Amino acid sequence: NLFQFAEMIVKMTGKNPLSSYSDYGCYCGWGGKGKPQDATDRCCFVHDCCYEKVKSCKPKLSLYSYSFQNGGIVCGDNHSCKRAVCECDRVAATCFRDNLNTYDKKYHNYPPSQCTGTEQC
Repeated sequence: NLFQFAEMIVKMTGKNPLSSYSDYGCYCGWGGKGKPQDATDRCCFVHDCCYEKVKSCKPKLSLYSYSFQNGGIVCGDNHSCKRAVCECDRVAATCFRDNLNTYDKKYHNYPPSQCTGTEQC
């Protein structure tokens, strides 16, 4: 669920998800239109595509199983639907950590007029 996605974001980036990843670019949080502005925005986009591929597990409401191991996340489910939701969140959160060097506050509360075009999953 997103309480768990938020748990993974604070441990991997040191950032608060509401201040940093709820409105950034064209896809983090309130978006869903345009092209990924940078790498962080791309982590969000891949994460939205990942969720649509697992439409049937109720991604946001699904409580899954994981642990933090050695500066990383390990999804520990047997159950296919929950392991997949966990994996979407796992790679998006580590994707955010990988790209903290390019993280630019320019993209906070990004103007809607700037999200132009379509990007295909």
